[PDB]
Amino acid sequence: QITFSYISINEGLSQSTVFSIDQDKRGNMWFATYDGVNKYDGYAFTVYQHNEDDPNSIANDISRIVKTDSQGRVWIGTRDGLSRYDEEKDIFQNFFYEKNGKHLQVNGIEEISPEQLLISTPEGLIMFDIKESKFIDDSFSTAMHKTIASTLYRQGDQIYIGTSTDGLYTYSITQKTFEKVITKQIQAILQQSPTRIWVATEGAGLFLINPKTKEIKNYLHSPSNPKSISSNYIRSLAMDSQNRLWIGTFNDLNIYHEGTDSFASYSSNPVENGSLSQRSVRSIFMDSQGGMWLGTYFGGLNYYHPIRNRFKNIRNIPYKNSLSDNVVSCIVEDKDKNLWIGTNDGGLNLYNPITQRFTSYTLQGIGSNNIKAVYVDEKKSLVYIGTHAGGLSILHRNSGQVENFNQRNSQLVNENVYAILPDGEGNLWLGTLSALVRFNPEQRSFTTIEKEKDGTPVVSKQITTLFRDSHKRLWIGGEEGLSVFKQEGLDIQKASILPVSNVTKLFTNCIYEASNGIIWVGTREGFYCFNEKDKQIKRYNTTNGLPNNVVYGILEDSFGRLWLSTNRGISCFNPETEKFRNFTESDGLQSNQFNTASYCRTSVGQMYFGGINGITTFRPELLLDNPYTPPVVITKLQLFNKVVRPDDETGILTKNISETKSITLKSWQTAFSIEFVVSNYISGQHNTFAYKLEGYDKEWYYLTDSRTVSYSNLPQGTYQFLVKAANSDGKWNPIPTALEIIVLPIW
Amino acid sequence: QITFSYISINEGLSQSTVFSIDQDKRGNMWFATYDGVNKYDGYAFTVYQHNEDDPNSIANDISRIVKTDSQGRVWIGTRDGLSRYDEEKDIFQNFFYEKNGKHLQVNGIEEISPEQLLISTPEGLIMFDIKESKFIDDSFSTAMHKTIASTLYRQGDQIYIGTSTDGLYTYSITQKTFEKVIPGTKQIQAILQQSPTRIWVATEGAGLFLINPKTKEIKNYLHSPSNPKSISSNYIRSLAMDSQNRLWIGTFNDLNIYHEGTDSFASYSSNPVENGSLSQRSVRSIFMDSQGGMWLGTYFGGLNYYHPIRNRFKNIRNIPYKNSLSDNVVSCIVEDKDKNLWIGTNDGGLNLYNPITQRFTSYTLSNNIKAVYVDEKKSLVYIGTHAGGLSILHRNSGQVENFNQRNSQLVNENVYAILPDGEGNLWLGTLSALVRFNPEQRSFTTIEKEKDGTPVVSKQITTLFRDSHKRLWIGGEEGLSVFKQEGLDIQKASILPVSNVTKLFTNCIYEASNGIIWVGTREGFYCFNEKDKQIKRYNTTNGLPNNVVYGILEDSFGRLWLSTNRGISCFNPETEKFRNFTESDGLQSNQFNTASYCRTSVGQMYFGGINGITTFRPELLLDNPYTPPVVITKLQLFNKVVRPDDETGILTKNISETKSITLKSWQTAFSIEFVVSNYISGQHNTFAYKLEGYDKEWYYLTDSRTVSYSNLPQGTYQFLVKAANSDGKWNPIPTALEIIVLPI
Repeated sequence: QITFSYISINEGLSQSTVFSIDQDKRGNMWFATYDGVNKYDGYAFTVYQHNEDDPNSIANDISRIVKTDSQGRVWIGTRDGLSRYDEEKDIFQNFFYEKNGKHLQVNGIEEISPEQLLISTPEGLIMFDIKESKFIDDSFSTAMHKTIASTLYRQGDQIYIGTSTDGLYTYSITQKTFEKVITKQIQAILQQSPTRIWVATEGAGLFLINPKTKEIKNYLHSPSNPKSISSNYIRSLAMDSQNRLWIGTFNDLNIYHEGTDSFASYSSNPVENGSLSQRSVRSIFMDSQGGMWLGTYFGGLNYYHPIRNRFKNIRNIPYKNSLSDNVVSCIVEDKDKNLWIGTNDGGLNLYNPITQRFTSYTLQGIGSNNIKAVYVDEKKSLVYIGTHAGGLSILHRNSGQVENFNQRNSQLVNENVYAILPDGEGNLWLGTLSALVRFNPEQRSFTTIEKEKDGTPVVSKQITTLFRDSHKRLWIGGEEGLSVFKQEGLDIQKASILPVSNVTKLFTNCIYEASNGIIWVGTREGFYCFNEKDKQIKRYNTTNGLPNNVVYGILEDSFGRLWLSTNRGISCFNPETEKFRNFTESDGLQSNQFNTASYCRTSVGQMYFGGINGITTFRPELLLDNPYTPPVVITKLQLFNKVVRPDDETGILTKNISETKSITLKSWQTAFSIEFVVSNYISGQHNTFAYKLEGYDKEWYYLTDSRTVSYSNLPQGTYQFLVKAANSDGKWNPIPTALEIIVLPIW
Repeated sequence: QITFSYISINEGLSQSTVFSIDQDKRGNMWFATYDGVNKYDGYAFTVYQHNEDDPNSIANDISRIVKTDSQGRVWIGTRDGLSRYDEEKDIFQNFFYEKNGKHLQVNGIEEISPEQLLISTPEGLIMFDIKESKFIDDSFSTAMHKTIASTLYRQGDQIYIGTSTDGLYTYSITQKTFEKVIPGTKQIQAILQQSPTRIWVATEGAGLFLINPKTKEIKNYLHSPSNPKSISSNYIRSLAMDSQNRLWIGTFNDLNIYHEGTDSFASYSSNPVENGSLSQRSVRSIFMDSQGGMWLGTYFGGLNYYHPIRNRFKNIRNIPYKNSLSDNVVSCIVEDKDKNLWIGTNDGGLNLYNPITQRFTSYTLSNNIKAVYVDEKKSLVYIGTHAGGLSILHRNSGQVENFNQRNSQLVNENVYAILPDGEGNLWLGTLSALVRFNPEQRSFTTIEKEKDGTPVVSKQITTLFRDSHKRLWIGGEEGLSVFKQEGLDIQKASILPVSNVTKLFTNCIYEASNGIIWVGTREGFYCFNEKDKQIKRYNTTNGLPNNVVYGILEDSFGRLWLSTNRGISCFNPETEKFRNFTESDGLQSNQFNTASYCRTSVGQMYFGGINGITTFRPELLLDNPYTPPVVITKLQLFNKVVRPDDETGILTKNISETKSITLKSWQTAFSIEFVVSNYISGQHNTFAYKLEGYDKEWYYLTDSRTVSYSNLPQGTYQFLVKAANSDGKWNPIPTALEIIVLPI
């Protein structure tokens, strides 16, 4: 159930290789790449590169490791040494360790104490005393000092030290002992519990140690077994927020499953959307929200969060067993809990949701590939298929053979069958584009219905939809409107049970009878309910909160809420409060554009809605909203359209705007602008900002497409610029970020 | 040479089906969809939809035609009739035609005269009097009036009229003669005149017809399953000429472009695995904009967009299960003496591109190729890999020799560079040493000392280069050295002055045609003039887009082309002008790759990166010549949008049409949004603006399009704004809005 969004070169990442990931106290992500150190806030990258002129720039562009210490300070190991990010002045301090006239590279950083770091270089281990900004190389024992460490990892009073050739070691921070814990290079170390430490090796697979018993288990690759790890070359490990171990290999991501003692694989396939961007996973990190970030070598970052996977999409996968075409029409569940899915170009798909197996039925053979209706005759093991420009096909499910009926080999008046409903007497009603037709399977005959029982002509309208209500009445809908009929034997007879209303003439897409007996009709001009008790009708459209007036399908969840598909996503409607909660493509839907007849609710409550880009599925009742509402950070101040920097000529900032509580503007400093941001990775860039310059603005104002506000020629006084943010599920951070602005008088 | 950009739901298009495309005099594109009329200005969509509460809203969301007339007024045909976009009041007027109780649909619109439209409905042809705002159904001949038109196309005095069953008619506006042009039956979907002796007619099932109405003779092009150079389908929905006199043909299953001479059709198809292919099989509409940009509207895939200038850079990438580069992460590219390209990759092995057959073929072999050298005499390709040693591909047999630490004398199995020594052997640049490989003896000799006895320190080697004086240049992580060869011995040539560039991490070396040597590093690049022993350094502070310079090629004009981590730069060493290009201009990516550059002997350039190879001839590159005027799209006051004839009293006409506004004393805080509609450059434009009479100077914007002003002094001002295209060309005539700020 695991799919990824992508953050890489096109989104602003400096270079495609991410060696190491961490996060600071403001929620920014930090990415150590092979060309610059990247700071990322969910909207924009700040790339830190070396400049021979600026000694305050990062020492080298080749970064190897980023580490946040326990006080939220960000440290970088580069080719040239150790760098501290100065969040106050938004620059770097660079520190250098010379041995034999060369500056050593810093491959690792761990916290010995709050003001002491453990540093690893290619030529040994040393210490950085932070209070003094100095390297100390004589503090550890000879054996420890000389150790070439490939990875470093702290748990409590211990720091585990992986070597390249000499196995695993532990240093007690308190006791200062250095002892071998238990030949191939140790790439990553993780403690999951006090009875389980995980060790990832360069070619010897994944090890699990119990440091209490001192007993070990090794998991190696087996090609004969598809639930073993993907490779013995394992580079990174991280726990997620649901107690699952994520294993980054040279070839695939592996997630360890506790129950079976087995492994799930996840692979890079360029053609498969939401798959890993690249097969080789170099870095894995869990952010403060529980989002997982997987760094590859040539494919940037891949992001995952379970909340972002509450809507699951089923789509074509070229050259794999998958949905045959992404433009989907009807979806009908059979008695075996399989799904029969119509497509516009791909034929009929049979889908086993447990197995994930697809089968298709297509032309040359069902006689068209553009499917509009499906009815499953369960007694006779037949599937009846209605197509556009093709007619009626009968799939015999045992043999696989298909009977085709059209205008050239049968008495069927119109080959455009959009609806199929059994009539109750052993026959089927076909909704065609020019008539209602009875198909008798015993006689293989087609009969067009021209008269009612009383001889009232049925005017040749186009039938898009047929529906059978609990009272056994036939609802015939199309573009020309809606009409309801009673059946007297093989005749039909108008049932005058609707009032006189304009809703009878509306373009009609779908009809649905709710559990409480209410009938709901989807149209191009919103949707409406009809209660037969009082014959009252109430219509709802975009002015009532529906996101778009084209309603293709209506399904009902277990709370009696209606779920509606439209040209702008899916809406959840509560008929009792008459409130809407709307979702869009940015929330995970297949597209904003959904499609005709493309809706199904399984016997068990799973909901399926199809569109132009495949099918979205979810369980309405299990849906969760993003609970995270992080603070807004102010990211940029400008005076007269020039960026304002700490300690520059304006005299306005002595710190980065992000760390600033108050700015004072002199009389001539009259026009300025403020850029802000929120770092909510579950929501991405779909947050809503509210702002108000208290003392000037008369009310709050909203922003969704921009993150910048400009003011000009404010009168003298103190103002407080305030800004909050709502996540993509409309939940507000209730506590605003504030920046005081003192506008000085002339005198 | 044809690929598309996409404009659909994700970009703001209301619904995926575009029936009809047009453009107004402001440069906005218009699109009739199956749910809303759509106006698009290059940066944002305005969607116009039906509101039963607003009678100034469009009459129906189901729209079918959009037509801009001779005076730039936009008309819409919808399910409920004819609508006019009122550009002055930013609203719609809706008009209706009743027959037998139903309101009739408008399927076609055409201009008879500046105030008279030809309207086509399912039940016949009628006229719309623009002056009177009224339909006139009694002014055509019966024959014309009762005709069911499927398409309408004006050329000069004539309005051609395709029918559903009865062929192509022609109506003369002066004569008022309606007569059959040529005496199929299948419906005529589109008409198009290429010359006065060439009318093209698309049909629903009878294929494509070419008529010569002066000789009254026809030719029928049909679909042949055997011949792929025949027309792609017999169901043709849309026709349009581009600016290079080519006919574009929209069918049910593909785009076809007629090739005049060869009398045949190149097909372009929808392939989800292929970057830049048509978004969807069925092309329903085609329209050329005033720039020559071609817009293709599909049924389920929105719009596809093409302009030759947006294909000035060609991208060679892997296509699954079609013949192509086998892997997108590319390393070195090398031309051989038969003009083939050998292309190393990270995972996909060694690719051979044979520009004679235009085919790729690939060879498997640790897999990551860092160096390639071709010995034409013996038909061998020598391959150096990270981790895998030296391999030899024997071309005659397909057999591959491998030399590594287990089966050979090779010290270091990391071979990053290969170059002949001039004596029959190869130099190998490896991560620890310079090694000589002797193919006859299959021996590897580490070179650890000079003829002097002086140690050769050179380590972590990335690149070997032979200059025109036959000297060997050795570059790597630790720096750069130069050596003179004396038989089998090497000897240091102290020709470089005392400089920190000696110790730079070095990527490439190239000797320009004028003999100056150019070196690419990780701290920019530099040149070396040996005459003067002078070195000049350049980096980002001088205009270089990024400091990692992977490779340097030279065009016919002596300009250098540099590949980096942020695109490619054209650098003129005479003036020191950098001209930079990025992914947004069509490049494979901003990130290019090590060793991965090659200029063919005919002048073609190739640069490789993480997403394929970008190729182009500098000499045939063209810049965007179009610099449209900026249009002012939105005036806001206290963050509420002002509209024509509202409570504020500021605007009687759309802000787009307004030459002057007047602000009263309490109306003190307002903002101005603008746009430029330059479809070649997309959203990569630069705005310059100045409120003349208030602003200290001109200000520039590249990521926003709005300016705010507040508490301006009593007075009269001119807000001026102009725009530059992606390629830096400015419109010199700014757009002006007068603002009069009243006193208290």
